[PDB]
Amino acid sequence: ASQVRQNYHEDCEASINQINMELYASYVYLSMAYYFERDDVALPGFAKFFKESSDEEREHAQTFMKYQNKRGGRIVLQQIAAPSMREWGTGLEALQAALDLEKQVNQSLLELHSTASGNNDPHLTKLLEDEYLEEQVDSIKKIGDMITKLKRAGPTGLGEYMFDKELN
Amino acid sequence: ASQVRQNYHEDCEASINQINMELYASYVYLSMAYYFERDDVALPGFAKFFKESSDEEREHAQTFMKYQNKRGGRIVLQQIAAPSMREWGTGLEALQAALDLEKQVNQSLLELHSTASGNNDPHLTKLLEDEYLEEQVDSIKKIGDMITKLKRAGPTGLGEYMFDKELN
Amino acid sequence: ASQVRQNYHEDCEASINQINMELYASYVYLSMAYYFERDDVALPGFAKFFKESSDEEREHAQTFMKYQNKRGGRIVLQQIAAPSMREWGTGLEALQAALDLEKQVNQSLLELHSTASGNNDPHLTKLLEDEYLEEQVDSIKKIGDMITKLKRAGPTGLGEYMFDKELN
Amino acid sequence: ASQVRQNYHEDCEASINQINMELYASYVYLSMAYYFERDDVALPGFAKFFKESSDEEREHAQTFMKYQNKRGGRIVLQQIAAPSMREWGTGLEALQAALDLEKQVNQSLLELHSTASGNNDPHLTKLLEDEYLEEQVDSIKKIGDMITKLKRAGPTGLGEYMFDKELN
Ligand SMILES: [Fe+3]
Ligand SMILES: [Fe+3]
Ligand SMILES: [Fe+3]
Ligand SMILES: [Fe+3]
Ligand SMILES: [Hg+2]
Ligand SMILES: [Hg+2]
Ligand SMILES: [Hg+2]
Ligand SMILES: [Hg+2]
Repeated sequence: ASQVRQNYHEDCEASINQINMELYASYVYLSMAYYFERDDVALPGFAKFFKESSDEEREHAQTFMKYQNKRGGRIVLQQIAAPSMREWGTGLEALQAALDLEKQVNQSLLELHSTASGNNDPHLTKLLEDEYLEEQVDSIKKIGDMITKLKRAGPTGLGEYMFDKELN
Repeated sequence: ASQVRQNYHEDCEASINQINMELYASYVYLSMAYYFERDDVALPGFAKFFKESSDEEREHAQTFMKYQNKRGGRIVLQQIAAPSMREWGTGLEALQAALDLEKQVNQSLLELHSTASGNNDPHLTKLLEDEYLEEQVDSIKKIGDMITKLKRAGPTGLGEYMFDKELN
Repeated sequence: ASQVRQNYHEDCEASINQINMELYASYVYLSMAYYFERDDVALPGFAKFFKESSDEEREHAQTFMKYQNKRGGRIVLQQIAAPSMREWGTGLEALQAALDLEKQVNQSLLELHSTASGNNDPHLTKLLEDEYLEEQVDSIKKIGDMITKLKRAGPTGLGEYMFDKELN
Repeated sequence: ASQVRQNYHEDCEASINQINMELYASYVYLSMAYYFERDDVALPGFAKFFKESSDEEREHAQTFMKYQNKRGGRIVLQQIAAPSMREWGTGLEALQAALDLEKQVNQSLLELHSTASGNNDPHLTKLLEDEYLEEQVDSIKKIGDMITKLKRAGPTGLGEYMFDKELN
């Protein structure tokens, strides 16, 4: 094993290899970002919001890869599936898909925390609490807020046009 | 009595112990402020306005406590009643309740001015005029304007969204 | 349930609504602060120390309210009970009551942490460790030191006068 | 009468000619200020405190002289009586005499306010409330505080020496 490896169970190492999910989350949001720059969609505020979301998921994946190396695990990269859905529809329908996605990632993150806790890895539980679970709750609450605000503004038409601008 | 007490009636001293009313009004606005940060409400402009209102009612109570000590009275702190509701409805409904609350505090402040006048305490009538009654009238006028503007913008829907931005 | 709620058990949500206990603590220390500005007490250093304590305790409560909303729980505000006393005695007696109130809050916060651990909510255990338990131990240690310093300086008379200046 | 006098009653004009009382209080504090600079007293903080008090009482008299002229009345100066004592005792005893004199002046001001109210002179009641009664209550609270602090420090000996310093 690695000269650095210590108290790092093979179950966590393989669970970390979550990297693929973060990269998938990054790619969903990249799809969303450029869907909204379409000449027949033209929602630059949503575009910028999802471009940033895509960058952050990719960084989240890179922190996990860096963590793999710190502990002596070995990174195994797999293919990144494309989103099954290309036409995200309205801004509200994209936000509802992002909420669900943000929410599947956080379940995965909470499952990896339970694995880490069961195998008495406090370095891993600390990482997850400080670098991931905190960000995930903020992101989910934010998107919820955005959904509520867009339904108030009027999920389609003028309210969608005005909500996009406060988002730019 | 206190070595500093002079021309200070025990009825005014009891009426000042108004301190409880200000703290309650501060507690109503704190309730409103965080209600507007719910993920299913998300009115960040209403939230801020009522966060500022809550701080500045609490400062009102502290100026009364300091006054109590200045004149040689003794501060008796009572329980702060829970705010009359959990949920405050629309932003319009919350402005209406704040208007009702502001006029109730004004009426209490005017009654304390009458007691102070009746017992020939010009230092108290000065306090109430310069530090409370002026700002109460200004506050009541502000909230009334805001109610008129929000009814104009359309008390619900896009108008509430756009009026909230104004207020942020 | 809220669109954002996940892994948020109803017992933790009820226990968070700790908010009331924070607000009560804020109200005890506000009572202390203005007691020490009485013309027959005049301890401006103690007064400043407890004004600041009262601000901090109200901020802790607001962070619990902001937290209740992040997780999708609902804030249920409560009456704030009067401080058990009008008058707090010597500066030492006020410090001793504060130490005891700080330990009572710490026990409550430890109990909330237990229930959060038992229901496998690491986002909430992180909140409690990073935002409350650390500060709580530092505050208790601080008041311990002060009690020791004030007994050394001579809890009454000139020593209390000199200790108070060091606190201003 | 003057080209300016309007709603100015003769008994208020004679009550303002308070000028003499302010000048006497100024002279008392001038006596205290230099008493505390005697080589066998040597209390520079008390000395500075009373120097400033004497300056401020003189300004109060001057504002009344200006006020007399503003209203069309005529200033009649009278003999300024000597302070009743050459020597003021301990620091505590000087503060007690000053408290007594602050309350005698305050009472005189309150009687002039009643006179002004009975003759429906709101210009003069505003003068009194804003330029004298407010500063008078603050002065009395301050001196009250100082007396309690000095008794706490230990009205004589080391405590008197330390308290004078915090006053410097
Ligand atoms: Fe992520
Ligand atoms: Fe107020
Ligand atoms: Fe706290
Ligand atoms: Fe004066
Ligand atoms: Hg593991
Ligand atoms: Hg009264
Ligand atoms: Hg729980
Ligand atoms: Hg008069």
